[PDB]
Amino acid sequence: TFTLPDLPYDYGALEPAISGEIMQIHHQKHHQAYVTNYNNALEQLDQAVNKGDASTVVKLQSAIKFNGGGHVNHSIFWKNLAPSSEGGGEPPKGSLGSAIDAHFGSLEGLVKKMSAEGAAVQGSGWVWLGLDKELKKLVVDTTANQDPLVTKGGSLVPLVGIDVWEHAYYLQYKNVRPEYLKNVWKVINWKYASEVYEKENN
Amino acid sequence: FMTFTLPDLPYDYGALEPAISGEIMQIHHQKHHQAYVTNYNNALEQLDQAVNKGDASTVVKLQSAIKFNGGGHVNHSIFWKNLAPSSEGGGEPPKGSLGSAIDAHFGSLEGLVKKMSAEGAAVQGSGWVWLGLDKELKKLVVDTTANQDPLVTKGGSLVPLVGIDVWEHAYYLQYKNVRPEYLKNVWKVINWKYASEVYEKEN
Amino acid sequence: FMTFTLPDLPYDYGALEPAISGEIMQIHHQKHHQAYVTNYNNALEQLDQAVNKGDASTVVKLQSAIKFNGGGHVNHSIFWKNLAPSSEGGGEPPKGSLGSAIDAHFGSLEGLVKKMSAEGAAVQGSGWVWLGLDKELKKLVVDTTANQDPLVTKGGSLVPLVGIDVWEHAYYLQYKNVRPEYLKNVWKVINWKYASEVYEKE
Amino acid sequence: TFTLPDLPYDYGALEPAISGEIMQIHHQKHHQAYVTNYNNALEQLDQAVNKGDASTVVKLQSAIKFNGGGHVNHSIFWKNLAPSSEGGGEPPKGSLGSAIDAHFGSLEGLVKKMSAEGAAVQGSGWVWLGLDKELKKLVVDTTANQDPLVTKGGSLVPLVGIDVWEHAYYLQYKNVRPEYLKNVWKVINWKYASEVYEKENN
Ligand SMILES: [Mn+2]
Ligand SMILES: [Mn+2]
Ligand SMILES: [Mn+2]
Ligand SMILES: [Mn+2]
Repeated sequence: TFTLPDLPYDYGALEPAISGEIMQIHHQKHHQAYVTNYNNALEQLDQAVNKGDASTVVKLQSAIKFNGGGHVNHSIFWKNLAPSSEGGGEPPKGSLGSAIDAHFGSLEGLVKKMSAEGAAVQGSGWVWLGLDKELKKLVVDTTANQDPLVTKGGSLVPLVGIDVWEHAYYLQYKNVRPEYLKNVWKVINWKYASEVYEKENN
Repeated sequence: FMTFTLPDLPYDYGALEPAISGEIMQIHHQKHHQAYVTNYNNALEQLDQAVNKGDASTVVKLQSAIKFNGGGHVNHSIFWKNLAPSSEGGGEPPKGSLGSAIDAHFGSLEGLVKKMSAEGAAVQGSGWVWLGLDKELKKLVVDTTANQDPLVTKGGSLVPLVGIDVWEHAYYLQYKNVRPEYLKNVWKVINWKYASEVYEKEN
Repeated sequence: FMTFTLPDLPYDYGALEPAISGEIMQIHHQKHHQAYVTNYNNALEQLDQAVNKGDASTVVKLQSAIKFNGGGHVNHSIFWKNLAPSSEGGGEPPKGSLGSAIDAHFGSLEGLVKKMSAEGAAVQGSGWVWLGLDKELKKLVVDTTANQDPLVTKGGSLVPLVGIDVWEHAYYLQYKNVRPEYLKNVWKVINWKYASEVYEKE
Repeated sequence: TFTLPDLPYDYGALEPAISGEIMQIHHQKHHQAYVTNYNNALEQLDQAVNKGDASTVVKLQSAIKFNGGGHVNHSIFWKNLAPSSEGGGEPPKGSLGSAIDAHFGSLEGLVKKMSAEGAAVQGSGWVWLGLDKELKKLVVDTTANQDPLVTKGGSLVPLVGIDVWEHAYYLQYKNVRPEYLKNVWKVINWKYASEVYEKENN
């Protein structure tokens, strides 16, 4: 079974970019539920898999992907954020900084691309910076709902995720998702992104 | 072609309280629906252009924006009409043929309510739960759609009778993460008179 | 966990002629269904490993292959059983309660046949058309699924009674592009006896 | 309205890679149907758009995308194929050849990648070599059913498509889609791809 991980900073530490009220609900309620529902779906899967019940194994895939994906994505999300005073918003250095310049022209090129993609997500979803381990390239992509980046390709590793579910910004920014996407860059932990990039693992 | 406009609500913004806050009604109408309306108009202008120029690729590329914003407009226009203040019939059970049909298909009104609540609660991400009429069989269905897909994308002979918006902007300011509490209270302001009338004429 | 095997057909490869050629039954069974079974078994081995190692990302990455090959196995196992040679009851109308429910829900057996045929003809790409039982409401439904998604992915309380495969490999060698002709003839060998039993037993 | 385009070679000219029988049905029946139904859907679309019928405009989106996409994808397909004796299968020269080496290591790299993606398509679809006009990069991607590559990104332009619908190989290769995908490369028209790349239009 899985447990809700602690945040590496206080709930209020990403303000003003993200309010403490959102961080608290987002962590303790939304992420907590994915964890608990993933644990439950896993218990059922284990039974079905052991019993040779193919139909129930397939039936369980919706719940497994959604809550397991939910757990994966938010565990990553919390780690690719950091307070402005602790490195949040500081541009990536080294190879990732370079690779980003090579693939997107500049950090602002990437920020614009990911901001555009995030604003255009229909309904609930995520925008990602990823590393394609196969082709050795950085990619930008979105996933729907709680689908994790690896569902877009087995060789992809997420470096940065930005949650564009309404629960990620609505208490603070209401309908204005572009303002949320404008500000979130202030607390993006590019150090985290760099380490994942350097190791090719989260 | 025709441009579309934001329809007026049939009641004041605060009229659905306490079930749905006036703050939610106002933003939902003036910001979310309006954006679907305006982005639908813009998509139509490009579509009209692409169709006239014989640009098949752009016609098809535009289907995403057309379905999302056209869908958004359809769905919210219905949503506003299938809500009503409690003092004007909101939350009063359906009478006549729809009431009969509901008892026939779902056992009872509460059976239907249980079903739609369960379905709405289980919607992953953004979407809608619907009570619909299949015009072919003259039968009732409950179904969900993702994002702003309207019920007609699940079958061309379907007519939506009642929609419940389960996008987070439909409830988050008031109920936060607790969608089931929203789904518990939304039934107080469901306009079953609208659903009955739609059922009766089948559109 | 359990391994799965290709089930035997309840009749000879050629027994469904003229509606479905033996060449199709053979390749469809020995090659297509067999691949789903084997790829389902391989995905389960990786799933079991991932689940045991606490690897959420791999469990979720594997859901595509699990649903596709697991669904493929489920769907084809049902499909073989809801066909029968005309001389063994294939094409004979449902009796008992199902016949009644069909009359109640669709007007007549032909109302139903027209509906499933229209739905099958209209399937974009690969998929299935179903007569299903909603166990909660004790009601009949007609629905389609894409690729190898089983009916149970449309609602956990659904039980498939009759499936018609409208993947091109179910008909192409015999009917080529004319899927409606396939859908005209397949009704000669629909095993409504299986459907009744399932209906009666849920 | 649209009309069925002539092929740039005889039905049998792509043998042995693709049989003349497939080419003939694929062109005259499958593509013809997409053209005719697109024409019908556009007429209905035109009425609904003129009448201000939002609900019907959206209902027609499924038919517009499938049949419109079908016309687009197959119109391209015919042009990015050519007889081996007339330039089919000759590696791309000039900028596209360079770009392929830059992005995929080698033409064989690209071929392996696209073949792998094609084999893994679940149900009906396409594998594409595309040009991202925004990022100025080559990409490989798949689409489902008749979705054209532009539904994956508004700035994408397809250079090469390979149809992996079963009707594209089944009469000849039956279930062995990997053998179809192995041979199709002998008749890929890389000169067409180059022209598109050089001008950024089909
Ligand atoms: Mn979230
Ligand atoms: Mn809404
Ligand atoms: Mn099959
Ligand atoms: Mn084709």
